[PDB]
Amino acid sequence: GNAAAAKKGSEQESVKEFLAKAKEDFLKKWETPSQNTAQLDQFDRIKTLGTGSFGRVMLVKHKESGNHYAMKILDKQKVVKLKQIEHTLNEKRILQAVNFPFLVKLEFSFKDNSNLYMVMEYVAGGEMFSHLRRIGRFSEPHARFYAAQIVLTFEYLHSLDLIYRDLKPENLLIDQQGYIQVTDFGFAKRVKGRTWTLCGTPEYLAPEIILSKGYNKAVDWWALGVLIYQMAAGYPPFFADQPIQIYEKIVSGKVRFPSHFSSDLKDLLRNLLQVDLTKRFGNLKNGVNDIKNHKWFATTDWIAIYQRKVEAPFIPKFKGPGDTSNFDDYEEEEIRVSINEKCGKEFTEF
Repeated sequence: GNAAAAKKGSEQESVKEFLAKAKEDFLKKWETPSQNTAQLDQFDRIKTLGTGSFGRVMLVKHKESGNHYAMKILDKQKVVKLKQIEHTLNEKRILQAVNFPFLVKLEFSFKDNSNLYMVMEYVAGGEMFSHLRRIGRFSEPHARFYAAQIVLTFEYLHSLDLIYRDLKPENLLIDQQGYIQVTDFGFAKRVKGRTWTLCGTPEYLAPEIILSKGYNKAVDWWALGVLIYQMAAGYPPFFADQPIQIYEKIVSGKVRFPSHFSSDLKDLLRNLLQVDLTKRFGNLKNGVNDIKNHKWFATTDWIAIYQRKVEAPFIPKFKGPGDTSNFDDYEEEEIRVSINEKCGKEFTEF
């Protein structure tokens, strides 16, 4: 009212301060992305941490610093064959301009005649789609713990005019501290106003997207609704063996809530899974505050969550031992870059 109100105002003003600077740091790196901020001979190739149809992820150690990083290698030719050029260039650009705790960290970036390299911060943990399948279902307090980090992440990402059209368990990963870290921005897009492209997994598409009349940031909030639901239920709200059918369920908008769902959870979800974006929480007059201040989040210490000072509902197993059972079988071939540039034109911006 006096000191009490002034307390909030100051806190609010500092947040306004945090996003303001963050927005500036981002804009800089965004219209003038860093390039070839490292070289291949600066790293010590330890071992293969896995592969893909694009290239392979390799564990490496910086010769000067001693730090380890996850270096994913991408064969430009394969990337082009698979038609992931735009996707890849986009993700690398967002990743080098972005910066937030629950967002994956790109440490270095470069490319040569043969590949595109992304030296990622070494993270140790599993996927969140695997743990959900394992645990089966999360308790409301646990689901809240995650949803809370997601909320902050979109608050950040939204303040940047970025729309993450790809929320889903597969894109989320739990780290060694038990906190979330979003990994995948190929679909993300910087846009003020609305955009029309249809992308993202079916069970997560907001009504407006499938309705093809354009859509804005509000779809991530609807997606937060789908995630939360899936965590607390064990399965997604809208499902069908064929996409078209899932669309019908989404656009219709008739959800079925598990009976173990607390009233608050049922209430929050009703306002997040709002078919009418104009009445959807997060896309209203109080923005993210309608979400943060909801009853279901009443016990959430946003600042603490942000600072990872809340105890994770559990920490991933991989530290302490394993007995060979933790890992096994991977391709151990050498890296051979050409003497002739490949797909030089397509990846000029990288």
